[PDB]
Amino acid sequence: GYVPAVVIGTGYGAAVSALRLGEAGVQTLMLEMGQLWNQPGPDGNIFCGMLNPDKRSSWFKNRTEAPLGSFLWLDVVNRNIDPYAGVLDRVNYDQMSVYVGRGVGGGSLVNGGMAVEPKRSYFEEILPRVDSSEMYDRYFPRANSMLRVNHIDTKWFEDTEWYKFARVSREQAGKAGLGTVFVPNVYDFGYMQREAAGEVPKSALATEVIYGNNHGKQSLDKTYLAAALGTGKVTIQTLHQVKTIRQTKDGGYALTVEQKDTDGKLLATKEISCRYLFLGAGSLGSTELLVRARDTGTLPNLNSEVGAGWGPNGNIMTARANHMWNPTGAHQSSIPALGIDAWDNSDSSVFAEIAPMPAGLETWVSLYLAITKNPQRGTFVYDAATDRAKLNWTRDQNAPAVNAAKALFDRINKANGTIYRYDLFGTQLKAFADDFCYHPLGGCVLGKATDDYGRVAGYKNLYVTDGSLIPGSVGVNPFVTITALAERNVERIIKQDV
Ligand SMILES: Cc1cc2nc3c(=O)[nH]c(=O)nc-3n(C[C@H](O)[C@H](O)[C@H](O)COP(=O)(O)OP(=O)(O)OC[C@H]3O[C@@H](n4cnc5c(N)ncnc54)[C@H](O)[C@@H]3O)c2cc1C
Repeated sequence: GYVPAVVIGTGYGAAVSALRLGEAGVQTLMLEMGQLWNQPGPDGNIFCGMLNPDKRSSWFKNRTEAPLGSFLWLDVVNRNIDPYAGVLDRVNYDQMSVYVGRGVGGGSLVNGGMAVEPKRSYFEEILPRVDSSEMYDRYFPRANSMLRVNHIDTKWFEDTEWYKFARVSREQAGKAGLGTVFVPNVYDFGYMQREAAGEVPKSALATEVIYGNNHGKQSLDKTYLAAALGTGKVTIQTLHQVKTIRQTKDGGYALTVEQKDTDGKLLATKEISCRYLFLGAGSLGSTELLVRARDTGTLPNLNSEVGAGWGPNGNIMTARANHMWNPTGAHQSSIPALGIDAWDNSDSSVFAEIAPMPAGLETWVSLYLAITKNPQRGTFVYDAATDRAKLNWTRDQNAPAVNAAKALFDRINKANGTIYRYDLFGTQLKAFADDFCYHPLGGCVLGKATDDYGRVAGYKNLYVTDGSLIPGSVGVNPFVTITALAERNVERIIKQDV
């Protein structure tokens, strides 16, 4: 049937969009391919933890996997599973694996909560057509407030055993002249204090994060989505995957949608039409829908920039072996609190998250997720034989990112007399993981594939709202930028078009 506005997905862009449409009085349907995560599972919990993965962990796989960095300790808990509509999807392309959330809330379900604004000078470099003053004065602060961003208590941080691993890295970086910064989060740090005291059920302190948090983490279902549902104007349909998009003869849109059950069985194929169509299926999901629509002839007026400009936010993982006298602790919070900020907009920039190790025993390992400035981009191309978008990206395109990361961590190794670990990421002796992405960005870049407010070129009433808009890099963990850009864009769209 017909609904005035449809939003595809329930991630950050989509959640912003639906809230503001509902507040404006526009009846809005959200379609989400994954589940609503609100039913206790066989252990009485909604989500599985990292030490007890089960079918809830994974989107349609037949075996659980250890989180990157932790194979040596966590492979022992892996098991065969039934393919199921689980929360974390590892999407494998030829030379890149991308990790995305699937469910009501999208990646907010599975992310580490780190809520960081990009440096203004870099924002200006990457999106020169956007007025940066309005972003920093108005839309970033709106995003932070709505997301429920909060700050750790620094006294507690200094004292607690749960953050020893971060203190050890801050000291080691300090020896090399590098500074650290506290990073705000959407996990409730007050709640975390109470976990540590044994006062409330543990989540961050019970090795939960990448398959969801049973407590503590203010994912989008608690914030934007709850507010959107509260307008009375927004409905969410789950286990509904949009496959195709076409323009009806009179300028509306019609979608073909598959309804599945949690075992992946096709129940129904539906057609939904609308006046206003907002894509929030993420960098991979929105880009695939649009490249399919262009190359199969259902949206023939899309431009040649659709599919282009993809980058993995310079994501590289590395690890250092500590001296025996510098243990990182058997108890490590799952929510990072500190980063190393060596980002000066030069080619050697790095912002590195100090990541926890989920092993629950002393490993002496310090793990980092580095964000680098690497100009290489990939392209999504449509494969008509398999009806999938394929990412044209090769491992050598990450060389600049590896070199930048290596230069930084070599400085820290030299100052402290430590070495890398080479055995954390599988078979090869490899100190730098260069074939994964947690922060996919691009494919439908703002100002190139769309206008400067995400209106897709060639079409009216067709909008993209999500990480596909960002040109491959933001220099920090990206969800606050996505959220703020969506706030900026939807405000304009609703005032001018709706
Ligand atoms: C392990 C991990 C850790 C991370 N940590 C951080 C962090 O601490 N801070 C940070 O800033 N970022 C982090 N990220 C990245 C962050 O989660 C993403 O950048 C963000 O979620 C992107 O938002 P989005 O709105 O573009 O899309 P997504 O959040 O990816 O949401 C898209 C949604 O659309 C649905 N969908 C897709 N295709 C279709 C379709 N055809 N039909 C219907 N529904 C569809 C999806 O199932 C999903 O729910 C992390 C990501 C991962 C995986």
